[PDB]
Amino acid sequence: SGAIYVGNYRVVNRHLATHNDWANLVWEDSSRDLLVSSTTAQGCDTIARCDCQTGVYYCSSRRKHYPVSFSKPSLIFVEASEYYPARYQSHLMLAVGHSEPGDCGGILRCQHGVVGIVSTGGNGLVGFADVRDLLWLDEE
Ligand SMILES: [Zn+2]
Repeated sequence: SGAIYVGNYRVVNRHLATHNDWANLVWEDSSRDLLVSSTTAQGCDTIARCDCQTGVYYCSSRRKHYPVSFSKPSLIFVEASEYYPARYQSHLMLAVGHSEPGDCGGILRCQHGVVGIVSTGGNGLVGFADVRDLLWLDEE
Protein backbone atom coordinates (compact mmCIF):
# COMPACT_ATOMS: atom_id res chain seq x y z
CA SER A 1 0.00 0.00 0.00
CA GLY A 2 0.95 3.72 -0.10
CA ALA A 3 0.01 7.09 -1.67
CA ILE A 4 1.37 10.48 -2.81
CA TYR A 5 -0.23 13.61 -1.24
CA VAL A 6 0.45 16.84 -3.24
CA GLY A 7 -1.84 19.92 -2.96
CA ASN A 8 -5.51 18.71 -2.83
CA TYR A 9 -4.68 15.38 -4.62
CA ARG A 10 -4.17 11.77 -3.44
CA VAL A 11 -2.33 9.49 -5.96
CA VAL A 12 -2.77 5.71 -5.50
CA ASN A 13 -2.45 2.48 -7.49
CA ARG A 14 -5.80 2.28 -9.38
CA HIS A 15 -6.03 -1.41 -8.20
CA LEU A 16 -5.84 -0.38 -4.46
CA ALA A 17 -8.18 2.68 -4.80
CA THR A 18 -10.92 2.69 -2.06
CA HIS A 19 -14.68 3.59 -2.30
CA ASN A 20 -13.72 7.12 -1.06
CA ASP A 21 -11.02 7.42 -3.82
CA TRP A 22 -13.67 6.53 -6.52
CA ALA A 23 -16.31 8.79 -4.80
CA ASN A 24 -13.78 11.73 -5.10
CA LEU A 25 -12.27 10.69 -8.51
CA VAL A 26 -10.22 13.44 -10.28
CA TRP A 27 -8.51 11.23 -12.92
CA GLU A 28 -7.77 7.52 -13.54
CA ASP A 29 -5.86 5.59 -16.24
CA SER A 30 -6.31 1.76 -16.26
CA SER A 31 -3.29 1.45 -18.66
CA ARG A 32 -1.11 3.31 -16.04
CA ASP A 33 -2.54 1.65 -12.81
CA LEU A 34 -3.01 5.21 -11.44
CA LEU A 35 -5.99 6.92 -9.78
CA VAL A 36 -6.05 10.45 -8.37
CA SER A 37 -8.77 11.49 -5.85
CA SER A 38 -9.43 14.91 -4.18
CA THR A 39 -8.46 15.60 -0.53
CA THR A 40 -9.81 18.24 1.93
CA ALA A 41 -6.34 18.49 3.67
CA GLN A 42 -3.40 20.17 1.72
CA GLY A 43 -0.66 17.59 0.76
CA CYS A 44 3.09 18.23 1.38
CA ASP A 45 4.81 15.86 -1.21
CA THR A 46 6.90 17.41 -4.07
CA ILE A 47 6.61 15.71 -7.53
CA ALA A 48 9.97 15.41 -9.38
CA ARG A 49 10.04 17.30 -12.72
CA CYS A 50 13.12 15.70 -14.34
CA ASP A 51 14.41 12.77 -16.42
CA CYS A 52 16.45 11.12 -13.59
CA GLN A 53 16.99 7.37 -14.11
CA THR A 54 18.31 6.76 -10.57
CA GLY A 55 16.57 7.02 -7.20
CA VAL A 56 15.52 5.15 -4.05
CA TYR A 57 12.28 3.19 -3.50
CA TYR A 58 10.65 1.86 -0.34
CA CYS A 59 10.13 -1.91 -0.34
CA SER A 60 7.53 -2.78 2.40
CA SER A 61 8.28 -6.57 1.98
CA ARG A 62 11.91 -5.90 3.22
CA ARG A 63 11.15 -2.81 5.37
CA LYS A 64 14.06 -1.27 3.34
CA HIS A 65 14.81 1.55 0.85
CA TYR A 66 16.80 0.39 -2.21
CA PRO A 67 18.79 2.56 -4.62
CA VAL A 68 17.93 1.58 -8.23
CA SER A 69 18.57 2.49 -11.86
CA PHE A 70 15.26 2.53 -13.77
CA SER A 71 14.23 2.73 -17.46
CA LYS A 72 12.41 5.78 -18.94
CA PRO A 73 8.58 5.65 -18.76
CA SER A 74 7.48 3.06 -21.41
CA LEU A 75 4.73 0.77 -22.72
CA ILE A 76 5.78 -2.57 -21.17
CA PHE A 77 3.97 -5.95 -21.30
CA VAL A 78 3.07 -6.92 -17.67
CA GLU A 79 2.01 -10.54 -16.81
CA ALA A 80 -1.39 -11.37 -15.15
CA SER A 81 -1.45 -10.38 -11.40
CA GLU A 82 -5.05 -11.23 -10.20
CA TYR A 83 -5.79 -7.43 -10.02
CA TYR A 84 -5.09 -7.23 -13.80
CA PRO A 85 -5.10 -9.66 -16.79
CA ALA A 86 -1.73 -10.13 -18.67
CA ARG A 87 -1.67 -6.74 -20.55
CA TYR A 88 0.36 -3.64 -21.61
CA GLN A 89 0.91 -0.94 -18.94
CA SER A 90 1.98 2.58 -20.10
CA HIS A 91 4.29 5.13 -18.37
CA LEU A 92 5.97 2.13 -16.56
CA MET A 93 9.66 2.19 -15.42
CA LEU A 94 11.49 -1.08 -14.57
CA ALA A 95 14.45 -1.64 -12.24
CA VAL A 96 16.24 -4.78 -10.95
CA GLY A 97 14.79 -5.16 -7.48
CA HIS A 98 12.41 -6.95 -5.11
CA SER A 99 8.65 -6.38 -5.44
CA GLU A 100 5.67 -8.36 -4.01
CA PRO A 101 1.96 -7.48 -4.45
CA GLY A 102 1.75 -5.49 -1.15
CA ASP A 103 4.83 -3.39 -2.16
CA CYS A 104 2.51 -1.42 -4.56
CA GLY A 105 2.35 2.27 -3.47
CA GLY A 106 5.96 2.22 -2.31
CA ILE A 107 7.36 5.61 -3.47
CA LEU A 108 10.33 5.96 -5.83
CA ARG A 109 12.14 9.32 -5.33
CA CYS A 110 15.22 11.16 -6.73
CA GLN A 111 16.83 14.50 -5.54
CA HIS A 112 13.91 16.43 -7.21
CA GLY A 113 11.17 14.55 -5.23
CA VAL A 114 8.57 11.82 -5.97
CA VAL A 115 9.13 10.01 -9.32
CA GLY A 116 6.43 7.31 -9.11
CA ILE A 117 4.97 4.39 -7.14
CA VAL A 118 5.54 0.61 -7.19
CA SER A 119 2.91 -0.89 -9.55
CA THR A 120 4.35 -4.22 -10.86
CA GLY A 121 6.85 -6.94 -9.86
CA GLY A 122 8.09 -10.54 -10.48
CA ASN A 123 11.21 -12.11 -12.14
CA GLY A 124 13.50 -9.95 -9.92
CA LEU A 125 12.12 -6.75 -11.62
CA VAL A 126 10.16 -3.88 -9.98
CA GLY A 127 7.87 -1.67 -12.08
CA PHE A 128 7.08 1.95 -11.09
CA ALA A 129 4.13 3.95 -12.48
CA ASP A 130 5.60 7.38 -13.42
CA VAL A 131 3.80 10.55 -12.14
CA ARG A 132 6.39 13.16 -13.36
CA ASP A 133 4.40 13.93 -16.58
CA LEU A 134 1.25 14.86 -14.47
CA LEU A 135 2.11 18.61 -14.29
CA TRP A 136 -1.49 19.40 -13.22
CA LEU A 137 -0.75 17.73 -9.79
CA ASP A 138 1.09 21.05 -8.80
CA GLU A 139 -1.89 23.51 -9.22
CA GLU A 140 -5.59 23.81 -8.05
ZN1 LIG B 1 15.02 13.76 -10.58
